[PDB]
Amino acid sequence: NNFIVLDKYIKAEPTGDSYQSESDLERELIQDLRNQGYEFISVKSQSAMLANVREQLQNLNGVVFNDSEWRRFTEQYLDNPSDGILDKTRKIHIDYICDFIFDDERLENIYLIDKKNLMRNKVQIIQQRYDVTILVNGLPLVQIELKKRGVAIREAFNQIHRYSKESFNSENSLFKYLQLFVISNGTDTRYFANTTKRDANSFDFTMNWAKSDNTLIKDLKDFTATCFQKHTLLNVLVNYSVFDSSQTLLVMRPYQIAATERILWKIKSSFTAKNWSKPESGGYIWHTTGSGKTLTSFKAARLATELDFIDKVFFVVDRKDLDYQTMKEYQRFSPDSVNGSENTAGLKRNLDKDDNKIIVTTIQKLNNLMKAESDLPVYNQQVVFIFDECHRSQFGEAQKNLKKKFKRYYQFGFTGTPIFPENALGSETTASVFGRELHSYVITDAIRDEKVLKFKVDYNDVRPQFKSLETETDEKKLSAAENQQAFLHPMRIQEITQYILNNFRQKTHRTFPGSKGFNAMLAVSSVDAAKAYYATFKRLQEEAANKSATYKPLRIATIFSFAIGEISDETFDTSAMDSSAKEFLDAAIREYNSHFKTNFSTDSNGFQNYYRDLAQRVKNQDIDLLIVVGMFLTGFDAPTLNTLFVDKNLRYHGLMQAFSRTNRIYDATKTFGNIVTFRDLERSTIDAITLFGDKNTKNVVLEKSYTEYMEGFTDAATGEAKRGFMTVVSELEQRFPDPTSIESEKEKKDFVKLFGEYLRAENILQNYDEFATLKALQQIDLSDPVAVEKFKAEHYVDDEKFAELQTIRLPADRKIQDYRSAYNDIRDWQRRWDDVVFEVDLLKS
Ligand SMILES: Nc1ncnc2c1ncn2[C@@H]1O[C@H](COP(=O)(O)OP(=O)(O)OP(=O)(O)O)[C@@H](O)[C@H]1O
Ligand SMILES: [Mg+2]
Repeated sequence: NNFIVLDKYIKAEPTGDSYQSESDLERELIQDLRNQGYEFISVKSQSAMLANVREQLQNLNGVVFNDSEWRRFTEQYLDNPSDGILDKTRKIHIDYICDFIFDDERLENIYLIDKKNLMRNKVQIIQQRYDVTILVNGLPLVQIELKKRGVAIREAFNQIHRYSKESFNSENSLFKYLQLFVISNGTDTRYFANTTKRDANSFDFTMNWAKSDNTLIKDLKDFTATCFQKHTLLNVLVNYSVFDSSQTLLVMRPYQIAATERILWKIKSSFTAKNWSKPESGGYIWHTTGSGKTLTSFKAARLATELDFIDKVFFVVDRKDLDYQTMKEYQRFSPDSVNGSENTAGLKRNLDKDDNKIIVTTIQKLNNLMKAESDLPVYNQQVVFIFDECHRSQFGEAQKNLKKKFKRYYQFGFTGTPIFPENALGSETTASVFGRELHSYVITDAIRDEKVLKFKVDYNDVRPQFKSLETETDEKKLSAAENQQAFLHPMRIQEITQYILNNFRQKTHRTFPGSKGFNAMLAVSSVDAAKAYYATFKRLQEEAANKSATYKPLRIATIFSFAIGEISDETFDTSAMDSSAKEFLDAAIREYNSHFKTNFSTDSNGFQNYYRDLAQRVKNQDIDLLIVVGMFLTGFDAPTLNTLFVDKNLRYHGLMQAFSRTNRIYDATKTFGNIVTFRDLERSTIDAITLFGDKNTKNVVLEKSYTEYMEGFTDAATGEAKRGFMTVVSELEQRFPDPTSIESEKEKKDFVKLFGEYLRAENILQNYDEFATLKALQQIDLSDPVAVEKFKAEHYVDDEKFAELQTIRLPADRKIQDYRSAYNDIRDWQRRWDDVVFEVDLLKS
């Protein structure tokens, strides 16, 4: 099998020589790479480098340039001056073959890399800031930054990589070819992709290499022995990196790679055994929701097409999970054939295509196809299925005619929430359908690796009158409760909507003006609910428009089309909807059109276009709040969406998938996803988490209490003590009255450590309603208690709670700015102590 993500790996042993300075780490890095087959050469210039490339490409392609021809190949294809990192990257991954016309007029195909036979490519290393650069056919595709042992790797990542887009001179030109960065202090080694567009991911996207059980490989020697094994490295560079329709480069994380290669080997081995068309031919990957199932599964599909014996590879997704970006991606492969309709024509067309393998479609369309068409030639062909998270509504019938009509097949599935006998619900189980579990990356592991955010979950109890309904467990009483007499009661909706309007900005980190921040979804129970909330938001927002011309409204959109508490599949056919809803939808689409200057109508085509454009605008924050029923709750990917407002009954897999809309990692600003619920989901939340996990999993997944973060607590998984906000406040007032107290070195560093804690803690506490109330109390009184009474009604606080809140002592507003200016004055001096990490992202706001 030759897997590059190891099942077992025996930890290496230190040479006893000094491992402290960058010189040490570099010495042994070069030594190790050299032992693993990387030739150390000396390149002191862009010219020496170019000459080396000439040798390697000539060697590789079996050809010889003259100086003229070579100058031309350099100026046009290889080192073209107009090209940036993006262009170089497209040349590495998409078009690596230059069709070159020699001076004698013949055509040769000049390869940058041999992707069929990987080990033919020449790998070698040069050195420098301490850096070791890994050259593939002379081209610098990898770079290793080395810092000393006591250096905080995050600050070192802050340093370059966000400090900013450092120019590219004429002599460093070839280094625009860099695909992959690896940074290490020897204790910890993290790798990550080179950013093309001028965006530049945060530290949260960096990752340690790992084994198939997802246990980390942290230290440079072991990282080297594994990731930098030439076979491993080249595979990461060539096969397990992705360059997509957004022109963004992504390196796959270890778990994604392991799952993928295990799928591929499963296909190969089952084929040579003639073991096709059985559950033992395929498998399922259990990758926790939001860990990249879609990236990975489609990458596996594209890779499974590279098997000589496979005629067709189906990549099928649930039309429910389609969004603007993912549709854009699939357009390049199966044009106009991936959407929310039932039509099979596009599928039939892609199916008959000379020189093609990949067939991207929806489980709906696949189902309809296999229903209606029994004579297809693809049926007797050698076929692979990759099912990305379409396990339910149309899946049963789909599987039925699958096993019926497909004679030679290997079928696989990805899910974050598997089907177990417990939650079976009429559907065959995941294990039953796909057979063995080939790999897993489970939520606790994902949280541990910080590749998925945790949740903060609270039932908002402001509503004594409606609380009986909001806590109701019986299934039949909830169905009956949809009406203006109970759940859709005007006062309930008014009060809730008022809450969302009041606390939107606080939740989304939009509070501080001159800060970008996040946005939200509201997920509701029914079409009428959506209709009511959209109605009520518009009214309440036009009311406060009169109260003030300093009132800045939120942009609100909605989308719904004709539907336990599981999530119902909505059709994309808006002809099914009753006249009331279609009237309301049309109106909102008209408002939407006039606002965004779009032309969308409500016929299925116009609605589909509405769906696409909506997704893009919610993703980029042109929409502040998306009110929804069953849409964009399962596969929608929006790293800037941090808060989900919930008036709905969500259970089990539906629960997780809905909440997981906020689970995407972004930077130190977005600490966890915010879930705010106007029905009580506590027991359902815990049920759901425990379903995929154990009794303890909920302690990892759910964020801690307000009191804990104020007074401190002890993290169970780490074992570490996380000091509370008031102990930080206390220690700031005590140890650093300031600015006089700044002075000596140690008293500076200690202040940076402490104020780091401060900024993190306060940022975390923004999301707590208690803390919002506490901070809002800091303006208020002296004279007219019109605001004092206004403060009580808005934050739902009585005279009892109000009494002690006076006593809680926070630092003066001026003192926070003294602290902040001091923090900057230190960090800047530092740019002109290895232990420390400044919070730049938290600072910037
Ligand atoms: N290796 C990677 N490097 C950088 N970013 C990644 C990587 N893998 C995934 N992501 C990002 O994480 C986000 C979520 O990925 P994706 O939607 O593919 O996950 P998912 O498991 O399908 O989520 P869901 O369970 O909600 O459908 C995407 O924006 C994706 O770009
Ligand atoms: Mg997905």
